[PDB]
Formats: sequence, structure tokens, C-alpha cells
Amino acid sequence: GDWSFLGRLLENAQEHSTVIGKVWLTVLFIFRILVLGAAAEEVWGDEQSDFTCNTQQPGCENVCYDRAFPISHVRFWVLQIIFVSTPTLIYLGHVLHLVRMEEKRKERRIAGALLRTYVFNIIFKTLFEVGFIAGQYFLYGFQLKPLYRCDRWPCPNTVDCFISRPTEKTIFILFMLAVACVSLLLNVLEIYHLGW
Amino acid sequence: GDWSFLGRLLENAQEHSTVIGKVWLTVLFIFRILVLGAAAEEVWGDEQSDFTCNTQQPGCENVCYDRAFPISHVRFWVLQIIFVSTPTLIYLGHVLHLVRMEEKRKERRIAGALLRTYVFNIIFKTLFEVGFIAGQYFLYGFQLKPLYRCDRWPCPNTVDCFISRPTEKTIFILFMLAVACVSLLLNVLEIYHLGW
Amino acid sequence: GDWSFLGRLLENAQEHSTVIGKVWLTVLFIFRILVLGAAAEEVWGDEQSDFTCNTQQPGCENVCYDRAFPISHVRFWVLQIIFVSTPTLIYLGHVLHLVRMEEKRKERRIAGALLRTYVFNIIFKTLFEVGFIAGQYFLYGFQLKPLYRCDRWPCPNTVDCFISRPTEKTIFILFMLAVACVSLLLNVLEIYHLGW
Amino acid sequence: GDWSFLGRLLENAQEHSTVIGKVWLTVLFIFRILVLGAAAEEVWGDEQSDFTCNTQQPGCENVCYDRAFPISHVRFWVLQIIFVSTPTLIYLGHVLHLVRMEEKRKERRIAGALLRTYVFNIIFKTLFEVGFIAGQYFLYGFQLKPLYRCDRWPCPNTVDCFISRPTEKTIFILFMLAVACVSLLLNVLEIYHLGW
Amino acid sequence: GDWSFLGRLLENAQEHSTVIGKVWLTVLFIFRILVLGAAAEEVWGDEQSDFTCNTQQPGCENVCYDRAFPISHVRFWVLQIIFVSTPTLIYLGHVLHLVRMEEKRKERRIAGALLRTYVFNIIFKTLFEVGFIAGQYFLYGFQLKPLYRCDRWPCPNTVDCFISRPTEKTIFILFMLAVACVSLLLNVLEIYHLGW
Amino acid sequence: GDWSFLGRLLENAQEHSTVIGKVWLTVLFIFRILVLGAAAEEVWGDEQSDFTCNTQQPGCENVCYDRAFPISHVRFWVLQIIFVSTPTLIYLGHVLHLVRMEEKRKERRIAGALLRTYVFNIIFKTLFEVGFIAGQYFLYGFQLKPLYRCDRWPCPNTVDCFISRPTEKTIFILFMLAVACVSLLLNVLEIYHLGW
Repeated sequence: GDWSFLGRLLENAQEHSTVIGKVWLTVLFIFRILVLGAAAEEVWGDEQSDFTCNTQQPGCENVCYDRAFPISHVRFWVLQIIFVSTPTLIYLGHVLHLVRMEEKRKERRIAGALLRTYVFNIIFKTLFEVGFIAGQYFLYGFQLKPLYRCDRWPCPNTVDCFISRPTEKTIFILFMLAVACVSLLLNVLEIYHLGW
Repeated sequence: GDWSFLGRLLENAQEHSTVIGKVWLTVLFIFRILVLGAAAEEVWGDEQSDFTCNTQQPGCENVCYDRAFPISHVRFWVLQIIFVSTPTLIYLGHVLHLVRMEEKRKERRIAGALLRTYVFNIIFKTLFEVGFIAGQYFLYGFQLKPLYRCDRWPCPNTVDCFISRPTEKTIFILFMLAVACVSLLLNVLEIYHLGW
Repeated sequence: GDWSFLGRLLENAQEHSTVIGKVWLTVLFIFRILVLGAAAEEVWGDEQSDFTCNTQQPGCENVCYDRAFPISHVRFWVLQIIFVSTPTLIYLGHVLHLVRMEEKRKERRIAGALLRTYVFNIIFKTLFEVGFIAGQYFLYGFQLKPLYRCDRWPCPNTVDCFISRPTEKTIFILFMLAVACVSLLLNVLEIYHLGW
Repeated sequence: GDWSFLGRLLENAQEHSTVIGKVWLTVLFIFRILVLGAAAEEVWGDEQSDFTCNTQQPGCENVCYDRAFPISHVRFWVLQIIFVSTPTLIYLGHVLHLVRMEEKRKERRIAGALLRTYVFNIIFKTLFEVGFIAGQYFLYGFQLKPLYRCDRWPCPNTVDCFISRPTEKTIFILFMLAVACVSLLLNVLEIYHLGW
Repeated sequence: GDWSFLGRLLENAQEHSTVIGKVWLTVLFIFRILVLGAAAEEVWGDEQSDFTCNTQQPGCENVCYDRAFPISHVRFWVLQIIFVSTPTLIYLGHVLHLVRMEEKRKERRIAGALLRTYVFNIIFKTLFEVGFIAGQYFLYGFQLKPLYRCDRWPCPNTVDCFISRPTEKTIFILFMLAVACVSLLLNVLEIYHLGW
Repeated sequence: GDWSFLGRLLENAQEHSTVIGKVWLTVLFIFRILVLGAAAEEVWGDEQSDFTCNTQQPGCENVCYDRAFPISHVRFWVLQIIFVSTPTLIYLGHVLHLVRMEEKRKERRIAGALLRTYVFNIIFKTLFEVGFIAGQYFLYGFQLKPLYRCDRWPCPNTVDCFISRPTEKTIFILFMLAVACVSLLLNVLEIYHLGW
């Protein structure tokens, strides 16, 4: 995963953002992207190769892994990172557009319409963070149990399947939840600093 | 996959493009290339190694995987990215050619022929996006089912084969479809902003 | 693991830090991050693939590895690196904030509030280093024995499981402990140089 | 595969090349190098690991894969890329040599000998492209069939072996052929634009 | 293994070092780091996966590999590189400290204390090189034999285990020994050039 | 394998080298380093994993691979590249030393001693290229046969072992031989251009 281009754009957003916004971006880079690439990806590397079911039925392990893990937590976190970054890019684009328009007018910061877009950016960021949190909760909860009981065809009756690294995965699930909640708190602080 | 050179050329196109065009390029970088490299490639990594068939026939799994997946979705998306980028490079080359010709004439933006080429770029982009969408539909549909029934020689009679990660793959198929459709909408908006 | 962004921010902190602080950062880069990426990650690469249990029970090896290693040492060290870096980033952010405020005031180092934040940075760094050391001790100790005895369900009775590379892992555990203790000594020297 | 150095030299050639030459280089970068690294290498990754023969004879699969695939298509394409790039480097070296000689003479573009070398570059490029095309044809054709029949010792009698991903490989074979033919057309256009 | 940061610091040391010191650094980069990353790491890649023991005893191969190879040669060489680099960083830090102090004094090379630190750097470098050489000798010798006889529990009686690539590993062991001895000679030449 | 640092130093040598020397360096970068990293490394990737022997004897495959391949061709080529580069670095160091001495004298190209060192560089380059060629010949010849007959203990009597990819490996052996011989011819041309 090469996050270079998103990083380069979000550092530009850092130049035009509030101090709390700069904190939020630093959290995104260090506590989400960096952890994901240095720690979590490895943890989940053997998610299917080390997933085992007590059965001689061909195809059962495939369908049972798929049912247990419709989307890997790491993929979900990648999507979450991209969506919570997107409004920042929208605001930065509006910034660059107004700067280029100003340069043109000359040939021939946060107030006004730019402040309205900034605050909308903070709102959409908040809603997307909340949505991904709640989706993670309703899909997986905040804990991975070692045992998964599977009755999906072709599996005969109910089969016992065993997860790879349930405890380490639970640790990182809770870590990422905490980081997301810190991000929400930062957004709320941005909207209370702007309000005040 | 190293997209550095294409990125460097498309950022140049960003300098000479319309605001909606800049949005389109940002979508290309963040929602297609970045997702492909950070999420999808991994999902499809074990497409054949985890593909299983209920048979003792040597060679059956090979032919059945090949019939089920004549071209992996990720390869198709790579090709799609390159073709929908190509017209942008054509327009940028015409731009650079006219700039160098202007420098020469001095030694010894979007209107005129450059606007005609820009609009042709938007047209070919649209047609290629549509073509890849329709091709994906007629080849795979927009869903991967866990079970694939295969009767290709040497397989005896009909054999049951099981896909790796059908649900995660379906999620990303639909995600990439949505991103492609957003790109089409952006192209249409470019041609309506230029028209108006 | 791409530590580029954290490195780029901590080199900025190096520009605004004390000489002992510069030593601390150099230790972080060379004796923790570099070792982790060049040596330790490889050592732990086959932590589960080479973990073996004397049993025919499906799922036992999974649960036994998970119980023996709730979180891999390398993941723990990654987290430790990030948390002991975080206060440095806080102090650097306060620095940049005051510099930007000074530039603004002009339009329209370690003393004062900046020295208070610096010393708080050294305090939190110390507490986090100590906390990770003590956590490592209470979780794993400072030695990995080849034999792990496991009675976790589904394992029948008690099962003998064997670790991958116990001795090399012990060497690197003790190396990382020594590096952490050197870091603590450096922090103490920072607070005694500032006191004097 | 790190193509950085060749890229850096060919972009210099881009600075001193004709517009059609610039198109040719862009095709080389985007439709050959980028595809090879982002798509094809992966397709061929399991060329031998997923190659299967219906036999209990030790060593047969090795010799049969070797006979079927004396050189992998991807290696052949790497060589082709390097050889069709080489004349460009020769011309660029002559350019730099004349520029340095001019600087020396001062201390103490395409006409003349430089145009003769340019046209020889286009000729050798054409001949090498044609040679690699014809070699690919006589070695493999333009299609990979799933079944390979092998009678090489130690294989007893004739053995049935099955290819990995024959259809995807055929798609990329034909794609690379088309790209090579487009390159030939571009060379011919360079020599007709220079002639006219 | 990403040696970028250590390289960047040691090139700074190159700017402030003696000609023989520059030779030493070049040897470090080309004959130790580059070889380690381009050749040796691969040789040792399958050190445990290809290590085989003639036994049906679960866990024996694990304990026997661990006893034969308490620390892989490549990890040892990484540590050696870092420790023999460390004094160079100390000297460079003293250099930068004196330069910054000089700039401060202005606001408000090798002689003196800087020469004393340089010579201490050469001394510690020598002692660390010697220590790693002697440690390698007492741990492994300068040759890896194909056969390792193991009686460690759970192995029943004495078991015959076979090493991966003993001869290639011996070649690289002797190569790295020779490079270390060349480094020692260079240090001795530095101290004799400084003495004279 | 990261050749960045050697490349950066050899491009400096390119700035101070003869035109034929520049050709030699370009050959080194494009036809040796680039091929090695983009093509050959992959070919040899499964050298031991796909090496098979017709035996039930534990340890025989290990010893037989080791006897057949005491050092992999790719490792040998890496060493060859480094040694044939080394004299270039020596000459470049002498160049930089004289330039720094000139700057010092001012404070307080190829003729003279610099030409003597240049010609010695060409001589050592030639001798090392010849030595590696002859060593490759006496060790492996210029062809890898599929069958290797092995009688090394523990193998009972004589065992038949089969090589991975003998034909592709032979192709690349002959390619690298041809490239080395071209390099020798270039050296001879350097010494005849200097002589004349």
C-alpha cells in the first residue's frame, strides 16, 4: 500500500488547516496509516491460510471464512481512512480554486464561503467516522472469538472453525476504535473552537 | 505496481485541467489506484491458491479456475485505469507541443484547437469507461458466487469448485463500479460546464 | 512498514531539540526502527507457521499460539515506538504554533511555556517507556522458552507446543530492553541538564 | 524490478526527441513497463508452482515446464524493452557528447550527423521490435493452450501437463503484441515525418 | 531493511572525515550493506524452512535449528554494522554541536577536542569490529557443515539434521570476515596517518 | 537489492569519465543490474524449492543442491558487479581528493597522476571481469543440464536430481557472459583510445 499521494495532498491541507485540524491529520498519519502498514497488515496476513475448520468437506473452509469475514478489518480501515480524508481534499480543492481565481483577478483565511466549506468538511468527517464505527460494531462487534460455528453449504451440519490470532486482532480492533473516537473528539473540538 | 510515472504525468495534466478535471484525477488517484494497491490486490492475492474443486482429477482445478476467471478483476481494473488515463496524456502532449512551439516562435488556455482536443479527451474517456463497465458486466456481472460448476476437460462430468473470498470480492466489485460511474458523471459535468 | 512520515516529523523535532534529545532521536531511529525493520521482523516472520504442537486435534495449534502470544513482540515494539514518539510531536507542534503566531504578529528557544511543554514531553516519554517495559515483563518476561504447555479448548488435556527461534527471539528481547533502558537514562539526563 | 535508472535516461531522450518519439516513449513507459509491473508479473507469478502434470514420476514436471516454457514471456518482454530502448540511449549519448564538445569549444537540433544517428536509432528500434515479435511467434505463437503434452525424459511415454492461467496469459500476450505493433507504426511515422 | 537514515547520517560523517575514513564508509556501504541486502539475505531466507532433520518427533526440528543457529549470521552482521557505525555518529554529533555553538557565538578541522573524539571513534570502531569477529568465531567458526547432530529434548537420542546451503553460506561467512579485516586495516591506517 | 548508493557514486564517476567509460557504466546499469533485478532474480527464486531428487532419504536433496550449486549464479553476478565497480570508485575518490586539495590550496582533466590511476582502474576492471568469467566457466560452464547425478552422503548410492528452469537459466548465463565480454571490449577500446 503506497499512501504517498494521499499524504502529499493532506500535508497541503495541513498548511491551510486549523491547529486542531493539524493534530487530526497527524493522528491519521501516525496512529492509523502507519499502524496499519507496520503492524495490522501483518497480523491479518494469514487470516485465511491459518483459518482452520474441523471437516473433510471440500469447500467448507472457503465458505466459512467468507461468512465469518465478509470484509477483512484491514480493508474496512483502509476504506475508512480514505472516506474520512475525502472532505479534507474537497476543502483543499476549494482553497486552491479560490487562490487561483485570486491570482487570475490580480492578473486581470477561514471566513466567508471558505469557512462554510471548512465546517461542512468537519461535519462530513464526523458522520463518516461515526458510520464506520457503527458499521464495524454491527458487522463484527469489538472482539474476535477463536471459535466460529459454521453451517453454510457445503459444510455438513454445523462445523467448528478456528480463527487466526483472535486476541491480537481484538487488541488492534480496540486500538483502532479508540483512535477513531479520539478523531471524533478532535472534530468536536474544532467545531467548538470555531463556534467560540 | 509502481504508478509513479503515470502519476507524475497526470499531475501535469492537473496543472492544465479544469476544476472538474482535477476532481476526476483526484478520484483516479485516491479511489482507484490507491484502493487497488492498498486493498484489492491483497483480496485477490490467493485467487488461485485458495480456489478449490471437489475432485481427484489432475489438471481440473487449473482449467476450472481459468474458465471461471479468464482475466482477474484486478488486471481488468489496471487496464481500465490506463486506458481512461490515456486521453488525458494525449491532451497534455498537445498542450506541451503548443507551449514548445510558442517558445520557438518567441525565439524566432482552453480555446481553439486545444479546446477541441480537450473535449475529444472527455469523449474518449467516457467511451472507455462505459466500455470497461459493460465488459465487466458481460464477463462477470456484479457479483461473485461462492460455487462455480465446471465441466471443462479433463474434469469428469460436472465438478463443484469454490471461490476464495466471494463476498469481499463482490464488495470491491460494486465499489469499483460506483467509482467508475462517479467518474462518468464528472465527465458529463465537464461537458456541460464547457457547453455552458 | 514505512516510517518515512514519522521520521520526517522527528527530524524537525531534532532541529528544535536539545543535544541529549538529538541523541535520543538517533537511538530511536538506529537502534529501534532500523533494527526492527532489518532484523527482528524477519526473526518473527514465521512465528505461527513454524509454531508446532504435538497433537492431531484440529484448531489446537491456533488457540495455543494465540494464548502463548496474545500480541507479538514486534507489534508491541511498534506501538512503543509510536507512543514514545508522540510527546515529541506534541512539543514540535507547540513550537510550530508559536513560530506561526510570531510570524502573524510580525505581519500585524527553550524557556517560558515552551520549556514547560518540553519538560512535560520528557516526563510522558519516561512514563510510556516505563509502562511498555513493565507490560512486556508481566506479559512475557525477558525470555522465550522453547516449550509451551497448552490446555486451551479444543486441545485435549495438556499439549506440548514448540516455539520458533526461542533463543534468537530472547536475544532481541534483551537487546530491545537494553535500548529502552538507555533511552530512559537519556531522558533522566535531559531533566538533570535542564535542572542544572 | 526497478526501472528508475532507465526511466531517468529515457526522459532525457524525451527532451531531445521528436513529438512522435515522445509518444513512443510514453507508450513504452505506460503500456509496456507499467503493465508488466502492475499486471503481467503477477499473472506469471505461479507459472511453475501451479503447473501440474498427471504423473507420479519424480522430475517430470520440472523437465516438462522447462520444455513448454524455455523462457517466460515476462522475461522476454523485459529483454525486448531493454533492447528497443538501447538505440535511444545511443542517440542521447551522441547528443550529450556533442553538447559537451560545444561547451568545451566555447570555453577554448536534428540535422547533420545527429540526424543520421537519430534515423539509425529509428531503424535499429524497428528491427529489434520486429525480431522480438517474430521470435515470440516462432517460440510460442500468440496463444497458450491449457494442455501441454510432454515426452521428455524422465517422463514415461507421453504425459499430460496443465498450464496456469492460459486464457489470461493469452490476453496479455495479444495485448503486448498490439502494443509492439503500435510502436512499429510510430517508428514508421517518425521516418515518414522526417522524410517529409 | 531500509538503511536510508543511517546512510544519510554517515554521508554527513563522510563530509567531515579523513580520506581513509571515506574509504571505510564506502566499504561499509558497498561491501557490507549492499551485499547483505542483495545477496546474503536471500541465501539465508530459507534457513529454517529448508532445515531438515531425520525424525518423526514433533518439535525436534524447531529445537535443533535453534541450537544450531542461536542467532542467524545475517542478524549478527546487521548488529555489527550498526555498532561499528555508532562511533562515527558520535563524532559527527560532536562536530555538529561545535558548529552550532560557533554559529551561536558568532551571533552573540580535526584538532583539539574534535581530534580526541575522532581518535576515540577509531578506537571504539576497532574494538567493536574485533569483538564481533571473535564472537562469530566462538559461536560458529568460519564454516558451516551440512550435518548437525542434535540431542536436545524432545529429540530422541541423537538426530541427524541437515543445513540449507552450507557452502554458499560458508563463502559469504568468509567474505564478510575478509571485509571486516579490511576495515580493521583501514582503521589502523587512520591511526598511523594521524600519528604521522 | 537496493543499488541506489552504488548508482549515485557511479554517476559521479560518469561525470569524470571518458565517453567509452560512460558507455561502460550505462551497460553496467542497464544490462547487468537492471536485468538481474527485473529478470534473473525471479528465474532463480525457486532454485532450491523446485529442485527435486528421486529419493526417500532425508537430507539428500539439501546436500545435492549444495553440491550442484555451491554459489548461485545470481550471487556470483552480484559480486562481479561490485568488484568491477570498485576500481571506478577508487579513481573517483582520487578525483574528489585532488579537487578538495585544489580548493584548499586556492583558499590558502585526465593527465598526470590522475591518468595513471584511470589506466590502472581500466586494468583492474579488465582483470576482474576476466577472473569472474573464468571462474564461472570452471565452476558451472556455460550451460545447466536438467539432470544432476549426486552421490553425496547421506544419499544412498547415486541419486537423480532435477534442476529448476535449466533452459531459461542457460539463456541468462549466456546473456550475462555476452554482456561481460562486451564490457571487456569496451575496456580494451578505452585503453586504445587513451593510447591513441
